[PDB]
Amino acid sequence: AGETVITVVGNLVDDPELRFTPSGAAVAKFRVASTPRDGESLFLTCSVWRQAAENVAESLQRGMRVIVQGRLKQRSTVYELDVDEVGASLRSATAKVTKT
Amino acid sequence: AGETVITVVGNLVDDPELRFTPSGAAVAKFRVASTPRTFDRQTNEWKDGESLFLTCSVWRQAAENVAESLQRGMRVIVQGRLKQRSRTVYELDVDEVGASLRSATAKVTKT
Amino acid sequence: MAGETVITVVGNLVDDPELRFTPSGAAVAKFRVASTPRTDGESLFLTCSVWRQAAENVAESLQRGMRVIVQGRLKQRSYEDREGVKRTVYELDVDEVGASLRSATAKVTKT
Amino acid sequence: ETVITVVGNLVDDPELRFTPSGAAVAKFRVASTPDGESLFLTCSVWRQAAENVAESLQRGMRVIVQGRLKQRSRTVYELDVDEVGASLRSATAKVTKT
Repeated sequence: AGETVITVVGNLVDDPELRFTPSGAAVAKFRVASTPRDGESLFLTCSVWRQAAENVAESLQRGMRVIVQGRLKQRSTVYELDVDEVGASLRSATAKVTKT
Repeated sequence: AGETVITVVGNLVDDPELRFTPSGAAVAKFRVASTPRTFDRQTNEWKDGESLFLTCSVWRQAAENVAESLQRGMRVIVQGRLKQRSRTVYELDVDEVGASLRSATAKVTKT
Repeated sequence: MAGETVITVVGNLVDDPELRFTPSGAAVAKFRVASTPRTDGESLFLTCSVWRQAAENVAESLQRGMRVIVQGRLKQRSYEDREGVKRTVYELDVDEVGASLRSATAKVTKT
Repeated sequence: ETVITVVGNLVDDPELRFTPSGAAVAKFRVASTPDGESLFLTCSVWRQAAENVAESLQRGMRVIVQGRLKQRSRTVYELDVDEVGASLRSATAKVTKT
């Protein structure tokens, strides 16, 4: 790959923003705050694609705890996470899950 | 501390089984099947490889939240410590488990 | 190319790497890694295989007892053998292997 | 809290310094190229490894590093290294203990 795959756990800093590509593919962006314990927080901008993007826009909001795995990138400088998988954390919440 | 931390993504093979220790700490166990896939260029199709199975255990509040939220067949993402134990075999000591939103939505409720 | 379980393991070689070749003549080196948590705890043992140039570099550079860091893909193979014995092996398909500098130095020569 | 693995080449020779207590600490910058844009991370390793690094590694060399991803100050992302290895992808190594 040359890709840097990582996992991050934290809380959304903001509600997800849903956009679309020219082909009509959904893309949702949101910032995650990961806090080591409180030490200084790691903030990462995440983007989620396709169906997951819509499930995220609908299901998630500021303050919710997530676990995300994706590919770490740097843009020209901001560091970003291209998310491959996103889950609503069950650490301190329950979920009623509905298959799309 | 020299622990081997890994992230696994897949479907629950069975309903989580919830038990308690003598001190009263909740513990939920369940098996995750993670299926790799490769694109077959000649047939123009994604073909599935052999599934990776791991027995997971989650502790305390998370354990009860799992017993309440997850069922057989649901997709999850888990991060935790890879262990093998007594013959030896593998097990994941879960530090964090999430219900995947890849192809589902969720109503989330704190605590 | 999808749904793979990528992991990093750190530990010592249990044995000298075993160098073999595929029918096409590609090198492949197998070695088992022993990862021991300090929390000494029970060690995690994982069979690794590395390919091509790295495999040769490994056979040449590493031996039993040396400390490595490896990143690769965790796979499961389950089968019934010619004698009716049902078995399963887990294996780390290595993408990157490094000689650890935690308690060693190294003279590094590019191939 | 956020442990990651990164693979790449040293942008520069490692810089060895010491703290008031005499603890060694080595800093180097890794470039990880997916060619697309490169991910650049400043790495620091402590103690014996810091010294082994200063003696073993130089700019251009390929490494694999595992450690804790941190952010500071605008801001920059740093890797607090728990483990660093000289990659054998396109190199051989003569390895010596301690």
